Amino acid sequence: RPLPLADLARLLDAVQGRIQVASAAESHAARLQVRLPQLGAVEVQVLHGHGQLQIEISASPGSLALLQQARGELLERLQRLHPEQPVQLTFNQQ
Repeated sequence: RPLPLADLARLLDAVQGRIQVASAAESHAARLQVRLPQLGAVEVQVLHGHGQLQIEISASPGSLALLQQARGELLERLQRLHPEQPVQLTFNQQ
């Protein structure tokens, strides 16, 4: 299972905002809470390290299950979003 498009879309847009904040910031890290239309409130955290860019999504238990079912699609779109380094995608509970 793929995520609902409107959720993928908002998520991708959010992750990319955080990537930009984290580039130009001392902590090399950025985070934001996002409402996904059906998946609810989600936290996006990114950490910009030298051999990799780490992205962690934190969500409710059921939203999580949807993310994990869609982990392959999600990794792959996030990677194409940031071709400069390998992306490492992880999930967390709210």
